[PDB]
Amino acid sequence: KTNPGRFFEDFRLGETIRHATPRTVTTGDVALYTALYGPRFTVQSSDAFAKTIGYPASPLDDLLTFHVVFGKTVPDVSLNALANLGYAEGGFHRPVYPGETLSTVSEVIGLKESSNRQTGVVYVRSTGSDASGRTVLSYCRWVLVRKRDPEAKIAEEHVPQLAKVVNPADLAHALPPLDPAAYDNALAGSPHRFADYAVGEKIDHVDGMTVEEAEHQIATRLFQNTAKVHFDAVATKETKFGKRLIYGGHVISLARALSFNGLANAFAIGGINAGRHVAPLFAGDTVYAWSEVLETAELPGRSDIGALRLRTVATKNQACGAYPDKQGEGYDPSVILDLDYWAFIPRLEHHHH
Amino acid sequence: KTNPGRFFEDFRLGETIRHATPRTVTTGDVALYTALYGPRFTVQSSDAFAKTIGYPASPLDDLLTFHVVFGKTVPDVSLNALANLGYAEGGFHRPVYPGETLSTVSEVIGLKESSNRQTGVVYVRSTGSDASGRTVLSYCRWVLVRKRDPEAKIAEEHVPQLAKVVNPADLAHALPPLDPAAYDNALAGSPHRFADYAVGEKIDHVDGMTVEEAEHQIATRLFQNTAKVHFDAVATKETKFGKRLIYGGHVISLARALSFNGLANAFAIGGINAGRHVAPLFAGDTVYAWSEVLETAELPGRSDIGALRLRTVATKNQACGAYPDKQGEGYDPSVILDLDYWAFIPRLEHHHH
Amino acid sequence: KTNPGRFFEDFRLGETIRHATPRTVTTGDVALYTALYGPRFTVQSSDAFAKTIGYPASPLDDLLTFHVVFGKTVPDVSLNALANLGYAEGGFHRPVYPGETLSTVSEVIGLKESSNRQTGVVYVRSTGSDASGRTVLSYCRWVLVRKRDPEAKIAEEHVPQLAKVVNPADLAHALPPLDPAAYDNALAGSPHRFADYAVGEKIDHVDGMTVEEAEHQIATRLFQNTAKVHFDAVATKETKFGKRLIYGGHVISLARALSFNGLANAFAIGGINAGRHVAPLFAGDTVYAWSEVLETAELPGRSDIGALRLRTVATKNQACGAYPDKQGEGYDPSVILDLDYWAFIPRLEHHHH
Repeated sequence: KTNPGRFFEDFRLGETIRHATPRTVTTGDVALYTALYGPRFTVQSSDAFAKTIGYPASPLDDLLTFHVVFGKTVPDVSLNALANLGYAEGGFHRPVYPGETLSTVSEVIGLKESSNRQTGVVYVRSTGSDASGRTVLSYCRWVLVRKRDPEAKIAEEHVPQLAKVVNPADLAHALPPLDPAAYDNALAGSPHRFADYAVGEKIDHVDGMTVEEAEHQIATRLFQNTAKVHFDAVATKETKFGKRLIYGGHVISLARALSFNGLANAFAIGGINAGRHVAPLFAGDTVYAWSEVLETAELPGRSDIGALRLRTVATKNQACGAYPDKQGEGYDPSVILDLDYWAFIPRLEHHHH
Repeated sequence: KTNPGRFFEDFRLGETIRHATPRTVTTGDVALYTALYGPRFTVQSSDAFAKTIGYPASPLDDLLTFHVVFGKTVPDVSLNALANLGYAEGGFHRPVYPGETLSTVSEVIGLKESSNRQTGVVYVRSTGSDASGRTVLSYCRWVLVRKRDPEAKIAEEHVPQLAKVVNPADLAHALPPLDPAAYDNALAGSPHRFADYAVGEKIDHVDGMTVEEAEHQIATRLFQNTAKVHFDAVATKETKFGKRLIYGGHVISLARALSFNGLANAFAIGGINAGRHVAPLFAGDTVYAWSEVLETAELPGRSDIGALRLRTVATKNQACGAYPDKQGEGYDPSVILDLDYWAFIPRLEHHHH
Repeated sequence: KTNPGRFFEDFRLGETIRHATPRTVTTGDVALYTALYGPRFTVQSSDAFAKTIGYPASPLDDLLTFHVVFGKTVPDVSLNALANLGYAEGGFHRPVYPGETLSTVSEVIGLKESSNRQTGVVYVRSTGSDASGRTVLSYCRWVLVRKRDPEAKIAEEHVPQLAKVVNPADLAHALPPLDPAAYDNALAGSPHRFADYAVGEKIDHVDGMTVEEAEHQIATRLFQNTAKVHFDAVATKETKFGKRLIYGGHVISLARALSFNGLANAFAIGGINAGRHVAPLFAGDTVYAWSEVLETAELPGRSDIGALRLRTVATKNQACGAYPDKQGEGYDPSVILDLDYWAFIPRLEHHHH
C-alpha cells in the first residue's frame, strides 16, 4: 500500500479519473482565503452587498472554487509534478456558496514525453460538481510530471488542440439576474462600469506582496493539493530549483487580488481563455501585476452585466509601471504568469423592480 | 486607472471619505483571530458561557471589530503610511456578532506637515457601522503618510484637540443586561471581580510571543489593511527601517491577549482613552507587556458590570517584571506601545432572575 | 497577580484542576486545521459524504478535538513544560460537531522528580466534556515540567501504572450506526475495508512535510495551548535546545495526515493505547511516517465498522521506506513519535435499510 503516486508512464490517454476527498467549502475557507491573498471585491467580502444586488449570499471567490476543484485532482494527476504549465477552455458555470460540497473528475486528453525522457507533459480536462452532480467548473490544464523509470517507453503521445478563447455567449447563464442600480459603487470601491472600459486600456496595479514559506504551504494544504514539490525542503534539494516551488495558483490568486486596484467592479470570473505559468516563484520573492482590456462583450439575453475579456501579467521583484511582457522570442525575464480570462461587470444604474 | 493611492498633499481638512469593501465577519475570522493572537477570554471563546451570562452568542473580540473597521479605512487614508502613531476618543458602542457586516466612514479632522516636507501626520475620526447604519465603533487616529512630491505645498494645517479620557457614563449602554452570578469564575479563569481591583495595582503578564513574517501578513490581509510597508520587502528596503513594518494593531492584539494573565475578567473593551505606537516591531522580535489600574468606575443605571480604566505597555525583547515605562524625557528604549483604555468586568455574584 | 504559572513543586497528587477557557469549535477551526495539517479523510472533509454514511454532519477531526481538550489543560499543567513525553488509556467516547463547546478537567495521578532536581514528570488524567457535561475525550499524559526553585523538596512521588492497550469492546458505543454500502470508496480514496487489512502489514506514507516557525505557532495558539517553549525565541535560548520546540501534537496531526496514504478508510480515531514523544521537532525540519497493523477487532453489537489497532512512527529528515524503529536499546536516531492507537473502518458493502 506504499504508493509514491502516479508517474508519466502510468497515464493512458482517454482514462477518466474519479478523484477522492470531496470538499465542503465553509466561511472558514472564505476567511483563510481572505487572509492568504487579501482580495477586496465586495460581492465576495459583504453578504449585505451581494444580497442587495441579486445574489442569495456572498458567493465563494471564483479562485477559491478553482483552487479547491484543482486540489482534488492533484493526488492522482500532479502529486509527482515538477510544475503546472498552463490552462485553456475554463468555464465558471455556476457560482458556489458556503456549505456546498465540491468533487472533481478528470479525463486524460493529452500526453507528450520530454526530450530527456525523464518527464512528460500530461494534458487533462477537469470538471468540478456540487453534491447533486451539477457542473460548476470546467477547464483544461497541462503539467510537467516525473517518470518513475526514465528507461520506460511512452505508448501513445498526443498534444491536444484547445480553443485559445471561450465565447461570452456561453457565460451568460452563469450569474443570476442582478440589480445594477442596487450595486453601490462606493461600497464596491470604483465608479467604473461595463461602459467605462476601453479595449486597449492598460492598468498597473502598483501594489506588491512578498510571499513567505508558511503562506503558500498553508494555502496549498487548504486546497488539499499534495504536490510534493510544495512541501518537502529535503526532496526538492534534488530538483533543478533545489527548493520548494510555490503553487502556481498562489500567483494567480495574488495577481487577481492586486487587480482590485483598477478592476474592483470585475467582481466575478466567468471563464479562462489561456493561462501560462512562465516562471516559478520562491519564498521571499515579491509579486506585482498589470492588466489589459482585450474585448468588451454584451451577454445575449441580459442587460445587468456584460463581460470584459482581460489579460493580467504578474512579475516577481519588478514593478509593472513599464507594463513588462515579451522581449525577443520570449517574455521579459521578470514575468511569472500570463493569464487571459473573462470577468463579469455591472452595466447601467437605472433602478428597476 | 494606475493609482499609487492618496498622499499627504491629497487630503483636504473636513473631507468625509466613504470607504469601500464592507466586511462580513464570520466564525472563520474568529478562528483565525484566535490562532493569530491566542486570546483566552471566555466570553469570546465559548458561546455556552456568553449565553449563560446574558449575551445572545459569543461577541467578536472587540479588537477583531477594531482591526476590521480600521482595515476598511486603510486604502484611502494610510495605504502610503510609514507608521500609525496614536489614538484617542475610542468608543465601542455596540458588541458585534458573526454574520454582521461592517462598513467605515472617516472624516479628515487634522493635517500637519513634517519638518523635512517629505511626510505629514493625517488625523482622522473613523466610525464603523453595521449593515443597517447603526454605529458600533468610533475613534480618532493619526498616521505619518508620504507626500507624493515633496516640493508640493500644504494648503491648510491643523493638529486637532482630543480628550485624553472617555467618560465611563457613555459606555453604560454598550453591553446588554448580563447575569454576574451565571458568570463561572473557573470557566472565565479568574476569581477577581470589579471590587478585587485597586487603583495603582501593577501586573506583569510574564508570557512572551515571537512574531514571524507570515503571521503579521496573514493578520493584516484578514483585516483587508493594504498599507504597502506591511507587505513589500522590495519597496521597504528604501525606508528608514529598510524592511517590513508589523501592523501596529498586531502589537495591540498581542498585548491584550497576554493581558489575560491577570485581567481574564476584563472580558470586553468599552472605549480607548489614549494610545501611542512608541516604536516599530519587526519579524523575529518578541513581545511582552504589563498593565496598571488607573480608575475603577461604576456605570450609571447598572450593577452587573463596572468599568476598569487600564494602561497596558508592551515591549520588544525585554520582560516586564521591572514594569518598563519612561526614562528621562521619553520611554524606556524597549517600549513599543502605551495604550490607555476602558474594559468591562462583572461585579457581584448574588443570583437574581 | 503576576503569575509565572504552576511549577513541579506546586502539584499535589490527587488534586482535580477545573481548567478555564472552554472552547466553541466552529467551521473556522475545521478550515484552519485542514490548512495546518492537510488531512484528506472524506468523513471530516465532506458533509455530503458523512451524512450519506450515517453521521448528522462531518464530525471534527478527532485530533482537532484532542488538541483543543489538551489545549485547555496547558495553562495549569504544562505552561512551564520543557516537553510532553507520552500518553496512555485514550478514549474518544463521542464524536464532536461544529458549534459544540469543549471544557477540560484534569486529575494529578503521578509526580516523579528528575535526578538533577531541576524538573519533574507530572502524570495527569484529562477528561473533555461538551457544554452539557457529557464526556467526549479521556486520556493520560505525562510532561516534563520546570521546578521554580530547584532547592525545593518534592513531598509525594508516584509513577502511576497505565494499561498499554485500550479494549475495543468499550469503543463500540462511540460512532453512531453507519451505512457501509453508502460509503463511496472512490470519494473516500481507497477500496480497502476492515477485511482488507492483515495483522503485520507495514505501510510507508512516502509524503514529507517541512514545518515552518509560523505554522506551529498558529496551530498551537488555535488550541489556546500556552506552553512558553513554543513561542518565546528569547527565553528558549536558555533551554537545552536553545530555540522554540514545536508542539508534540503538531507531529501527531502531521503523521495522521500523511497516514491517509494507505489508511484513508481508517476514517475516525476511537482511542489511544500508548504514545511517546521520542525526540523534538524544530522549524525547517521535514516529517515522514510509516504505520503497522497490530490487531483487527470486530466490535460487540455492530457489523458496519470494525477497529484496527495501529502503530505509526514519525521521523524527521529521513524517508520511511526502510521502516525506521528501534536500533540497540533505543530508537533509530530519526524517530520523533511512536503512537499506538485504535481507528474505525467500514466492513461490508451490502446495501441495507
